[PDB]
Amino acid sequence: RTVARDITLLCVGKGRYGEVWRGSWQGENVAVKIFSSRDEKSWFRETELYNTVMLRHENILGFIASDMTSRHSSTQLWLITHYHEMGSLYDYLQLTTLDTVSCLRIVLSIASGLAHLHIEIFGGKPAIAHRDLKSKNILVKKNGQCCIADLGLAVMHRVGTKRYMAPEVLDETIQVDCFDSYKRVDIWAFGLVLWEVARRMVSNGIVEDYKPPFYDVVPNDPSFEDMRKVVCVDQQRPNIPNRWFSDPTLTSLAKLMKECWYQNPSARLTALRIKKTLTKID
Amino acid sequence: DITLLECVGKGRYGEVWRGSWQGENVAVKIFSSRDEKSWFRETELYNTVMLRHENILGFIASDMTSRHSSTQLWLITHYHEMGSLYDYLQLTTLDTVSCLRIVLSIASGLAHLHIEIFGKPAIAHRDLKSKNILVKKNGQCCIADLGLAVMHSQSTNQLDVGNNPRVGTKRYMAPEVLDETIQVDCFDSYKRVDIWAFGLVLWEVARRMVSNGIVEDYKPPFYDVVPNDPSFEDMRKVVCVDQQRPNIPNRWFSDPTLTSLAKLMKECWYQNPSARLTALRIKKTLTKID
Ligand SMILES: COc1cc(-c2cncc(-c3ccc(C4CCN(C)CC4)cc3)c2C)cc(OC)c1OC
Ligand SMILES: COc1cc(-c2cncc(-c3ccc(C4CCN(C)CC4)cc3)c2C)cc(OC)c1OC
Ligand SMILES: COc1cc(-c2cncc(-c3ccc(C4CCN(C)CC4)cc3)c2C)cc(OC)c1OC
Ligand SMILES: COc1cc(-c2cncc(-c3ccc(C4CCN(C)CC4)cc3)c2C)cc(OC)c1OC
Repeated sequence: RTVARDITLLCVGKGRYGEVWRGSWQGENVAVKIFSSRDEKSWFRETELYNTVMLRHENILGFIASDMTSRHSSTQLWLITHYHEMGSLYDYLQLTTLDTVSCLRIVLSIASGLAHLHIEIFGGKPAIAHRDLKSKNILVKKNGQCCIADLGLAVMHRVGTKRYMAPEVLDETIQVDCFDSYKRVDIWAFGLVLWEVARRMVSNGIVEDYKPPFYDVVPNDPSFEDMRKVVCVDQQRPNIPNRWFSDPTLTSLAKLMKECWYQNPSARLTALRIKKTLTKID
Repeated sequence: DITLLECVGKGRYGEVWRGSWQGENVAVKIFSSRDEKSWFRETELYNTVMLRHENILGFIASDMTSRHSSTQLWLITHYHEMGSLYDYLQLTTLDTVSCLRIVLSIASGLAHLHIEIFGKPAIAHRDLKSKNILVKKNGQCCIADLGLAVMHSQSTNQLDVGNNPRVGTKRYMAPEVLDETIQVDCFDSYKRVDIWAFGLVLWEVARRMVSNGIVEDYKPPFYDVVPNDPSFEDMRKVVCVDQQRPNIPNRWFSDPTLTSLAKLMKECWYQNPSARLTALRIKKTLTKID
């Protein structure tokens, strides 16, 4: 048998992590993440996870392959996935406003992907916590649902992006031996993503501009201390604009956000309870 | 791109194919899902650029591919058309020069694995045997199959025993593996297991070296004392209860080379693991033997 492995690289992202390319395999678009040597452990962790459980879910970025190739004086590490031409939710929210149906569809699809990660299924999958959930790690699909990407920090039962760190991460009180601690860190981050999306939902002719969480209280590339002072010491939370309280959908989403942001991690809603709440909105 | 041309091995591990890549033969190992933890471990080990060595099987690529619920696990290496030492020893006898070239090359590969470079961690193999040694056209061999390897760095005080329920080939297991008293958090324990197995491989090779117009037939270690397809408990009986070691044919004692090799084998087979020779000391001893 011939095994056609050639991928043509046709660049949609570049960072410290490495690069992401739009590629072609057998006439089909794929996404190719090429890891920097600095972030090899992210390739190893995602690969170890997919070797343990082949996740398949409409709201999880679809795995195609993990490739290690020997070079001259180095190892090349590629992760190949489904390609989502609309790009990340972070991207999408800058150039689009949302109606009620499109806002709910986005956030319920993210909750669905997250609840799938979190749930242990016997026979199935281990429970999984993401540990770096944010709008840049969510892709928009043509059908209006999203999918969650980047399991390089995931844990089965590098640090997370500081802007999205839960208070117990910033004050180093997280119970590191307790798997449920990691789910609760994801729920905090989910709540910040819900806030990012809800701002872009139009009501009564009003919308907020795209901003990242805590844009008004921390610098770009905020330090660990900058975040700890805001979230732990002062106990600040993202602003809920008055205009949301004229709209029943945004009023319900504001309540949901609040229940993801309790200082006490064990008070936070579960991903399954968030899904249920979202199915009863509208 | 790779063309799979012919199956050269098929068992519970999976299958190995001879394939073609850029005009060249390559070996393509397709793992069974039962052995997915070996695939991942081998991939971790081959990420070490300073692992590369004339007497370690050369890595080309490692892949995990999936669609729907079906996962394929591939390892692509150099291809050695002479096959494994296990295959070769059934087909040929050896002269002194060939016997020493083979066993020194295996010692050279094993010392390369065991010694930390400040780089490459120290590595213990845990499944050394004649089927896991490939014969090269230059008369040297290379060690294959790092799916059970343990890594250690003295420089950072880290030991990585991996997460693989696979155990070594039963016929080659040291007494402390068979009696399950091996100290699992001690890196030197795993090197000493490799030394026991190396001694067995030395014995397999030496039997095929002619002296005074005499050679022994190829036999695997403990062929005479265990059932075919021996169980863990079959091996524990002969190695641990019966304190059996491979017999040294008396014809070896006429030949200086085989007398030296019998001495080296015996120093790999002490019941006390800490009494066993190191891979470096074996390499140095074989460099001096003719
Ligand atoms: C190694 O590397 C890459 C391989 C591929 C790829 C290309 N064609 C065919 C395949 C294939 C899938 C599955 C089987 C089955 C069929 C028979 N069954 C009984 C067991 C095995 C065979 C072949 C693959 C896996 C794509 C790649 O990239 C997209 C690869 O590189 C990452
Ligand atoms: C988050 O993480 C990963 C994501 C992806 C991924 C999959 N589909 C599409 C993309 C994409 C395409 C295009 C744009 C646009 C954005 C606007 N403008 C700047 C031009 C380009 C952005 C994003 C990506 C980045 C793949 C990954 O691995 C292969 C990821 O890592 C796990
Ligand atoms: C990695 O990704 C892609 C792979 C492929 C692909 C190419 N050759 C063969 C296969 C295949 C055939 C048959 C089996 C099974 C069927 C049942 N039983 C008998 C065991 C064996 C598995 C696998 C596939 C899945 C195509 C893709 O897209 C068109 C892939 O996606 C980019
Ligand atoms: C041990 O382990 C691995 C080995 C290999 C590998 C590399 N060159 C040649 C071989 C070979 C070729 C042919 C025969 C013949 C011998 C006589 N008779 C029995 C018919 C068959 C045996 C052996 C192998 C098996 C590749 C691997 O990975 C790709 C290995 O796994 C790490």
